[PDB]
Amino acid sequence: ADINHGENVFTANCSACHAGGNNVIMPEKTLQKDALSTNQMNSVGAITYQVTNGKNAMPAFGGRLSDDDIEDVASFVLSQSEKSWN
Ligand code: HEM
Repeated sequence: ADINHGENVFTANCSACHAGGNNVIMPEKTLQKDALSTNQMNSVGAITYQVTNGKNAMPAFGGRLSDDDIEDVASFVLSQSEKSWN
């Protein structure tokens, strides 16, 4: 995956709700390892699915982003999670 491009996809599409790895609408559902794991979201496959299809109050991005875009942003999320979004 292209993590640098994933970072840019994140700025363009995700930072509004998830800047710093937090979650503006559902604060407990962060992009940190503990919350991801609790929610069966600590994987590229789980993140790609949720980004593509949406979940609850998170909108879907399948029509907006290419498959490569989504793979890249999911990989970026996991990379940041590993560094606690520091
Ligand atoms: C940008 C494309 C984007 C990404 C990437 C993304 C990721 C993401 C993950 C990995 C989760 C799971 C977190 C967990 O701890 O379980 C998650 C969850 C929610 N998000 Fe998100 N998200 C992106 C975009 C956006 C945007 C622009 C918003 C705000 C409008 C948003 C909001 C939410 C909400 C709400 C959740 C929780 C859903 C639920 O389980 O009820 N996301 N996101």
